[PDB]
Amino acid sequence: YMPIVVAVDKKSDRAERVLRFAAEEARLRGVPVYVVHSLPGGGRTKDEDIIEAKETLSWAVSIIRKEGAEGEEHLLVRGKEPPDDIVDFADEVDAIAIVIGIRKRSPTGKLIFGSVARDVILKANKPVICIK
Amino acid sequence: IYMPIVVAVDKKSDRAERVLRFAAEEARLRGVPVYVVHSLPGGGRTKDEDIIEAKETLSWAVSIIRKEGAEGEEHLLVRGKEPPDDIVDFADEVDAIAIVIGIRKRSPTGKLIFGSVARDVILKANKPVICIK
Ligand SMILES: [Cl-]
Ligand SMILES: [Cl-]
Ligand SMILES: [Cl-]
Ligand SMILES: [Cl-]
Ligand SMILES: [Cl-]
Ligand SMILES: [Cl-]
Repeated sequence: YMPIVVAVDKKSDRAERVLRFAAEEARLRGVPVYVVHSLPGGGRTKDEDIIEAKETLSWAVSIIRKEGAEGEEHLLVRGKEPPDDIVDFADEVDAIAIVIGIRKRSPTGKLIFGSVARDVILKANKPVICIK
Repeated sequence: IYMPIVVAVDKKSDRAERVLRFAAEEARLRGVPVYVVHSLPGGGRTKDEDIIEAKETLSWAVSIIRKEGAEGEEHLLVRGKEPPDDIVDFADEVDAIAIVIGIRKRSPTGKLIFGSVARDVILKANKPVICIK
């Protein structure tokens, strides 16, 4: 099956909304959700970083299942930056779509993407679903 | 009674077709109609042929939606707004499930770009935005 890939940074109200939408897509299409979080994996990647990531993924998959979809955790430590990691993973598993959270920001004489969201949306070779 | 799928289309194009096909599939799965939108400002700068082309694009787009087995409606927006604000406000007004929009992906010089309308729709929207290449 071609999964829904959902990228989560941390546990947050936004992440929950992202996961709920991803679960709905998966339920409708009859495919599992692969929940991903990316770390580089060098000397800079600390114990607590990995702890938090594992907790986030465990929580995320529980949300997917509660919303009536099948979910799997995929921690990625592949020596890549997160956007490239997410995009490459999505291609590797032949994802139907990537689901990501975006910060809802009002304009301040300028209106900008976070570097991670920007690069996921633009570099992906799959549909990208952006949730606030 | 229903929360529609909103699809923003610029012109008749291969990209627009892919956008519409994805939107139709979302609509078929959810059992909701597709509202196809195109935005113009509507002052003296907006010429008659601009409006004609936009109406033709919407008519074409709805035919694609129906061919893909979904219910579609045309919604031309001439409301004195910039396209991104217009699309985002429309989606809120109709309580859309999601906005589906096309992304330009590459510039003539191979730069990774959204396209100015899609970029601002993605950032400004309150609704989920589905980005199709
Ligand atoms: Cl998030
Ligand atoms: Cl279901
Ligand atoms: Cl388009
Ligand atoms: Cl129809
Ligand atoms: Cl851009
Ligand atoms: Cl553009």
